[PDB]
Amino acid sequence: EPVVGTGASLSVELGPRLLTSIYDGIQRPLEVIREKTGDFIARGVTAPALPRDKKWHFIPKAKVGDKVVGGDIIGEVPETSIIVHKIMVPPGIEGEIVEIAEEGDYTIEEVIAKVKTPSGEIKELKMYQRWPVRVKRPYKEKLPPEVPLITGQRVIDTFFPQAKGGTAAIPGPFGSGATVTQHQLAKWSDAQVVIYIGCGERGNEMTDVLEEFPKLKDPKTGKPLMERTVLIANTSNMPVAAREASIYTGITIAEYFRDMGYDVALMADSTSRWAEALPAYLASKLAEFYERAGRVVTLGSDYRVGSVSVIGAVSPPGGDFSEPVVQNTLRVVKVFWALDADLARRRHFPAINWLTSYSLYVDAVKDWWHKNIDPEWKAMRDKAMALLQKESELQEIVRIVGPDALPERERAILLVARMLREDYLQQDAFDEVDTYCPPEKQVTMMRVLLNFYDKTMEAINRGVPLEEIAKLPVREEIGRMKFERDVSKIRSLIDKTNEQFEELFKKYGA
Repeated sequence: EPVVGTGASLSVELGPRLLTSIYDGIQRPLEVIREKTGDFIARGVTAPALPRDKKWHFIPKAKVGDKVVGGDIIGEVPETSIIVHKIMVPPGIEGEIVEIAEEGDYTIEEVIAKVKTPSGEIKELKMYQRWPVRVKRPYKEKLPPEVPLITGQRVIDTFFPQAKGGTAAIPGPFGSGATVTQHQLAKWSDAQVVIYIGCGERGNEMTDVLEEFPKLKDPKTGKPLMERTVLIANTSNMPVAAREASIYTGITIAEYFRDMGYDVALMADSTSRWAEALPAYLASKLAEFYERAGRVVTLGSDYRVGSVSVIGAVSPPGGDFSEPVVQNTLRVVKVFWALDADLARRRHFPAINWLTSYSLYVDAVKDWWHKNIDPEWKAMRDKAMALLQKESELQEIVRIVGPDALPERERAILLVARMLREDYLQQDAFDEVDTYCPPEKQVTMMRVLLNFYDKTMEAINRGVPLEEIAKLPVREEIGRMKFERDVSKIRSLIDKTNEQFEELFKKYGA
């Protein structure tokens, strides 16, 4: 069907079987064909988004007589072994449930409920709904950033945190082999659902994502990661129009999962100039995309919260990073994790530059850390950063005049900053233990390091040579603590540090 005014009604279907699916930017299944854009309209007569032949187990949640509003949960469909699909009343629909399907098996075109609206109108409800991708799904309230998206990656969670509902950028493309943060984020972030727009896809980078993603295991469950993932593919052969539409299709599907009460992570990939469809107005529209991120009290009769957190890849034409697409993206995002080729070459992993990255969410999430994890989280983070800033200043100077004239105190700062970089920032994504670092382990590791700092400065303030501190036996254990899964063992290193230093205080006197 046609449509008057701007918008040829570009829409997406939302309901069972979104998970495990692979689509183009216009929600047609894997390896499907061509459409074209404009300030107006677009075409398409090809393939269906959700299979109409699949039988789903529907469990009714509401009953005849219940009053309902848009967003209310009227049933449950176990969609994969990981995710229960929540069947919701579409937005704009409210009234009395006059008819609802018994528990059993149904295809998505079967009417599973009917609602009588205030005026008497009878509306038929199915397991899916449709929504225009260019219209933000509505919600009751957008909440201020408050709760961290816990990534389990120390540098991110500690120094450059993402809020649930927040917006982050990282240098792209995702399919890049020089780093693995992009993948760590997808599997470890405490979002239940991942919407992934593999869009830096060109050459073998397409078929890389095709044959490996059904094999990737969700480490939280042992089950396949695809079972909580919707994949959306932008290839170089695809119509530039479907590739422009791709992120709206993505974000709309994400919003749909947040509406159920899930936290969702939208990961957007990019090669150079991912668009050509539709002045500075472009910058203003990318802005509108990012503004659709958020944690919200959702529609429904029950108080209910879900979120979409956005992580966008940023890869500029020349890779100098003063190009428009990077200026525009970095203007609206609240977090930037600066992947740094020089860090990577030195095999400092993850290769996140801790001087040029930033998060504007630190104060927003500090209270959740303080109340749930550690009362000193923010103070500790600021202290370790101050150490890292100092380190950088000292290295600059030492590049000019050399290290021979350094006082013990400055060498001590370099010693402890080095321990910070090696024992805390660096993290081993390939290790069965250090691949994820629980909040509780992060703070305890930090306490160990900062206590080591306090004791180093105190000890040199008492004329203990630094050389004696650099070789304190506990240092080796502090270096290995990221590999320890038992946090109480890590914690014990504080007392162990204290007494070793005591043996040092006695071996020197006064």
